[PDB]
Amino acid sequence: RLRLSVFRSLKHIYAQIIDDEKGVTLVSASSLALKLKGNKTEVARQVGRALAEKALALGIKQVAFDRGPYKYHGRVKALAEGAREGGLEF
Repeated sequence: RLRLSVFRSLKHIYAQIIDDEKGVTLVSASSLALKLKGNKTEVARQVGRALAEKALALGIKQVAFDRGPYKYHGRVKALAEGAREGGLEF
């Protein structure tokens, strides 16, 4: 039941794939983190694919999306496809 949590401040896109069985953060990917400092939604996918590629490395297939105060915006979108296109299903 790994719970997914995507954070976005302004120009920083992040996704934290935690374990919702035992509070355990396993994977965390970010566009501005790895190196890519261009757009936020443009790479957002590529960020979700690397994330989903990460989380996947653990075997995280389905996730619990409970970002919280995060309205379905662009980032979470392109990022969510990445994460969902890569392997995660939340």
